[PDB]
Amino acid sequence: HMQGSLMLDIGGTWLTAEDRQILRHPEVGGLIIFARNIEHPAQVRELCAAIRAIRPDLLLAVDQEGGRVQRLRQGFVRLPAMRAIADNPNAEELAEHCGWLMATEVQAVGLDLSFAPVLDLDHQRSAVVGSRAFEGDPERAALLAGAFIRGMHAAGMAATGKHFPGHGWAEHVAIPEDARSLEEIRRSDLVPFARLAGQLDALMPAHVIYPQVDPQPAGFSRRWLQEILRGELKFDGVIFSDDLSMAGAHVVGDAASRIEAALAAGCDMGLVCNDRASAELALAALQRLKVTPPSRLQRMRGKGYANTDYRQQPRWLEALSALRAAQLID
Ligand SMILES: CC(=O)N[C@@H]1[C@@H](O)[C@H](O)[C@@H](CO)O[C@H]1O
Repeated sequence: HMQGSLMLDIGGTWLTAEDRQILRHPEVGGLIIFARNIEHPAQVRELCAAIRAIRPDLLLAVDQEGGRVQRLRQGFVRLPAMRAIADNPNAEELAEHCGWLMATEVQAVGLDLSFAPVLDLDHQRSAVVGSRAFEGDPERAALLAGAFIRGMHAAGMAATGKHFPGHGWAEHVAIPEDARSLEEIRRSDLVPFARLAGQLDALMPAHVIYPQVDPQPAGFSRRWLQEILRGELKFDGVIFSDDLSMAGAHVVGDAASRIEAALAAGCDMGLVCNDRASAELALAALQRLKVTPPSRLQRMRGKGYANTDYRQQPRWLEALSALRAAQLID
């Protein structure tokens, strides 16, 4: 008897026979979509509606930030990279309009959540963060990200920060490492997570090892999650996990043990993406563990609804005009 949940994905654009069957299990708590699942706004809207007909309580998420990481394209406005938002005097509200406009549009197609914003610091070396972050100096990036979260919450969408405790300095031979003292990490990459700890609804851990703190990745470290995230930072939200079926991950064992290690470390929901066979393995482990969904998991449901006329409300006009006034909307 413990707590935990599973977030998986599908293959095509509509639900297959086994997709409907595997979704009916209560241990499955979420579903995340990628480019292979998206075609049109009216299509992804019906895709969510098809899922709610099966599980009205399921969590539907997607990777929708600004810049190169935007899965919703064919019918959606192209949002600029969050680094481009910083280079403006009115950048605080400019990021606030960006969070509101991103959440309202992805909620208009039936989705609950977007894994945004990135809280990583744009130092020189990490390439996977790059333009996805705001700036390199810490305290300003946390100010701009907090404004981005204000816009998301204004649209009724919960925000999830990525990637705890920091992916900006961690540079396929092994999983990247960040060999810096905890006192040195807290002075740099950790403070954006500290400032926004009480504001964020959820967090995703980085697939990074910090040797002077814990010998494991953050997504499995009881010390990173239970000792300093919940105790020191006083984060009372949802702890997602890294991709437990990550391509090229250096975690020996099957998905059944990867999800058990994450739940024991403090994670509430486990992600298995682009690997169906691993989703059944982790589902089978959660069933034999007899887990129930954590009470925090419902705070992630999007307070918006699938709306065809979301372009009618006034703020959509003011936000759209304010963003292209700074040359951000194409
Ligand atoms: C380091 C990185 O890019 N992390 C991504 C995260 O942004 C995304 O939300 C998640 C689910 O697709 O998968 C992770 O691997």
